[PDB]
Amino acid sequence: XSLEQEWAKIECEVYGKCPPKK
Repeated sequence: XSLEQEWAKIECEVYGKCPPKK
């Protein structure tokens, strides 16, 4: 892994940062 994966999951837990997904 979990390189990106536990932090991907932080951005997508919307504060409006991941390429848009929830």
